[PDB]
Formats: sequence, C-alpha cells, structure tokens
Amino acid sequence: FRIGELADKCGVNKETIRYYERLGLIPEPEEKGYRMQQTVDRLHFIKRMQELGFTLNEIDKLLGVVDRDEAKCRDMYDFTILKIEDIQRKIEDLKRIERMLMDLKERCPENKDIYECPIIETLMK
Amino acid sequence: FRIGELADKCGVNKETIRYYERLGLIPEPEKGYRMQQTVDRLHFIKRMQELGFTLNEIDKLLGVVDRDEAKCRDMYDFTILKIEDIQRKIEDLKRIERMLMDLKERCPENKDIYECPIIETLMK
Ligand SMILES: [Hg+2]
Ligand SMILES: [Hg+2]
Repeated sequence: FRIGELADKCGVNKETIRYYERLGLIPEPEEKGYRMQQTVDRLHFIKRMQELGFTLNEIDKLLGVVDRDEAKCRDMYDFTILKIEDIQRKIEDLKRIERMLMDLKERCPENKDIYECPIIETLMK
Repeated sequence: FRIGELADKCGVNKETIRYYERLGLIPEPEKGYRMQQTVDRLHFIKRMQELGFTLNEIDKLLGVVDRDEAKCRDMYDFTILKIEDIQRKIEDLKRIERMLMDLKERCPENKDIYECPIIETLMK
C-alpha cells in the first residue's frame, strides 16, 4: 500500500537499515516497484519499543522469538518484564550518579567566592 | 611535563577534537608535542562526562569557570543544575517503567496464544 517516503508516516526517516537488519520486511514490486500495511504495523511496534527503551538489538532478538513461537503473548509478556527490570537498573545507575554529585557539592565551603573548589579539586585527582 | 598518548593515561583515546574545540590547551617544544595542567583539566572533563555532563555543557561551564573570580560558586551552581537534570531523566524513566507495567497488565491469564494485547496496543 505505501512507498517508503510514505510509511515514513511511522515517524522514521527513510530506513534501509531496518530491512537490511531483517527487522522490517522487504518491499514488494507493485507498475514495476516499489511498495510496503503489516509492515506499517511492525514499524509502529518497533518505533514504540524504542521509545520504551528497548535497544535495536533487543528488538531483534524479541522479534525472532515472538515470530517463531506458539505462545506469543507469553513471550512478549516476559520480555516486557525483563524490560521493566532493565529500566529499573538504569534508574538506579542515575541515582548513584546523583548521590555522587550530591557528595561532591556538599564538599563546598560556606564562602564559595574563591578559586579553589573542592568539586574541581576532587574531580581533578 | 607529559606527551601525547601518555596524556591518554587519562583514559581517553588520542583526542584532537578537544583542542580543536578549545577545551584543551597545547604547546611546541626539540619539537614535541608535549601538553600538566592539561592533565588535570582532561581528568576534570572526563569525570564530568562520567557524571552526566554533555560536551556542550562542559564547553559552556569551562567558559564561565575559566573567566570568573568565584569559581567554586560557579561549579557549585552548575553541579546543582546537573543534579536536577539527572532528576528529570530519572522521572522520565519512571514514566516509561509505569507504561510498561500497564502494558503487561493487559495480558490474559492464559498467554499461550497468538494475540498479544501488548503488541496490539503498541501497533495502533
Ligand atoms: Hg501478551
Ligand atoms: Hg566548590
């Protein structure tokens, strides 16, 4: 149904890497070529998974599994849980950085109009 | 004094972009290629990036701190800004996490099936 300049209606710029990577299907040759609906859907799915924090690699694996299995709902459920747990790990890492920044900033004296900043000194060593 | 890929003892591969972008200094010797206060500054830049400052942020920051009398005050302020930036990111991540929790709540008790409500929801 669509031509790829169209179908970039999924909010993706004209993307050969996706089918180059097997994620997206190959288009079919119409009046010669060249057109891509279930691909529209697969591309929505992929775009949103990426907005949900799945890497392209993860999406590659996931799609292989769901495509080849009988219980697709179960697969997808499982991967979504693994994703929740991944996001939680990222969150914790950011919290660890926040805490570091906090300790750094708490190093500063009452009078901060000085050349010597314990933050800079600390990060310099 | 130090040299070259020895300055890559800061854990950064040989980096022209920094000096091109004016972040780092650089000298002529016998004719090295020398570069010590640069060692400190490059440590500083590296660790700021490990703490979530972007290159652009570091660019600005270094401009301000290099030109000001109260450097500590500046660095303190910028650090507060960074903490708050990190906090926004954390909250964005919590929104995504909850989105995923809701998605997974859509799936039926018996999941051995072709139809997945998660996939269907993300498709529309
Ligand atoms: Hg499901
Ligand atoms: Hg300070």
